[PDB]
Amino acid sequence: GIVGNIKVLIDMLKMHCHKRPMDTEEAEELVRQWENVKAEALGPTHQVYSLSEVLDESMLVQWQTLAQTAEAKSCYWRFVLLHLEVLQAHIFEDGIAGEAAEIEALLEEAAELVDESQPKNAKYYSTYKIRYILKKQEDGLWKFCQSDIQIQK
Amino acid sequence: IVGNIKVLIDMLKMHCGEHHKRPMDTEEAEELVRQWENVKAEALGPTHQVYSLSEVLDESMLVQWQTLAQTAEAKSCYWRFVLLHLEVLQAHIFEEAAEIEALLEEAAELVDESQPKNAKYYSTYKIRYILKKQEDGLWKFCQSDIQI
Repeated sequence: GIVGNIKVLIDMLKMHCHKRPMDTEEAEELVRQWENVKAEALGPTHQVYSLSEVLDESMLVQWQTLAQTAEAKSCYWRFVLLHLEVLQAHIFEDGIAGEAAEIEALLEEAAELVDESQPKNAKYYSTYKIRYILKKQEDGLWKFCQSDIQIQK
Repeated sequence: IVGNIKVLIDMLKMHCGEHHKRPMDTEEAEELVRQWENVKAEALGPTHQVYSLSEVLDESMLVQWQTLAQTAEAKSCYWRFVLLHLEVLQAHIFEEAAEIEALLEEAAELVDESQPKNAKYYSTYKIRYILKKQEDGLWKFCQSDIQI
């Protein structure tokens, strides 16, 4: 049960180094903030801490591990989010205490794994449909807790 | 100006504006262009490795690219650059000088963190580079022109 596109990034690093509707603008800006934080954590500055600001539970653990692994191998990613479209966003009640959210989004992204010791870097370009589960935390803001890529082209 | 620097200048303003022929080896030309692409991505990136440009660039290319990178760092904005495709189409030497004609496809995101949404750039284009070999032996890119 590996979240997002973490398996693609691992393989690249190894080979080459109740229900309410949520406002679509708010879901869009949550996804954009996660994309920026993920670019910073895996980028040349290795902002590993920042993931705890937007991620929780499995998302945080797995992305944290991947970021630390990339920093350990002295390789980094350059990420470009070319297209984002939120297709659905909903909030629902989560058991006793908290609220949960689901965001279904279409993403187009390009990535370069930067290995300074080789002239050519590995690159990927991908269009994919992904579903995010978020949780409203003790304070006010949401955090991404799980993600599954459902479609890849 | 030299190749596609004006697109990046306009991007920085639109989104941070508030603030004796021989043939050359195709592998060597490809690796030169890849090294320049990486240096340009790091110089315009979040670490702003502006110095590194003088190691791969000279003359007009160096002056203009340095100005753009320093302006971007001054405005606390940066680019995330992905080189999606590089194809060297020709490479030639003239004795001390070289010309490399290449097709490049690249994507970039202009990041200004006082704003949630980043600016995007995507381009596939054909470019010609004029380089000069220095005393140290190594080539440096000195000028560039966009074709077609």
